Amino acid sequence: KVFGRCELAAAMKRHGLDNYRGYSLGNWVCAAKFESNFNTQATNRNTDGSTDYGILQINSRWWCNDGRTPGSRNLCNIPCSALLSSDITASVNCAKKIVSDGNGMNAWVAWRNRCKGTDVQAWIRGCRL
Ligand SMILES: [Pt+2]
Ligand SMILES: [Pt+2]
Ligand SMILES: [Pt+2]
Ligand SMILES: [Pt+2]
Ligand SMILES: [Pt+2]
Ligand SMILES: [Pt+2]
Ligand SMILES: [Pt+2]
Ligand SMILES: [Pt+2]
Repeated sequence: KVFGRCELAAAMKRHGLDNYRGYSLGNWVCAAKFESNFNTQATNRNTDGSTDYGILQINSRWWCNDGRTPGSRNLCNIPCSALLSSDITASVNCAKKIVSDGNGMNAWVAWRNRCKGTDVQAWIRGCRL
């Protein structure tokens, strides 16, 4: 699924991301835009052999099992393929764990580099929420 902007904001709100760990909904929408271009099916291999999955590019090193990332963890207890669904439940659940682990949204390199310290409120502009 390739979400529209306000469509993803609505879905993220529904699943509990708005102000989750103090991160406003625009921060999560901005993170998704630069991670996946709002595409639930997005996958990208990392240089260390791990792969990032889904709308928020959750990495197989730590968070899910893809059967091809040696000596990695599966801290969200899910197959990485779960993160590619048109339903964002699995990705949101796992992201709540990630963001709560002490590094906040700095886990998402695209967030730290493209959204942090920017006017993120702009990402929810116009949206019915
Ligand atoms: Pt789809
Ligand atoms: Pt849709
Ligand atoms: Pt939910
Ligand atoms: Pt929740
Ligand atoms: Pt949903
Ligand atoms: Pt959970
Ligand atoms: Pt950690
Ligand atoms: Pt609301």
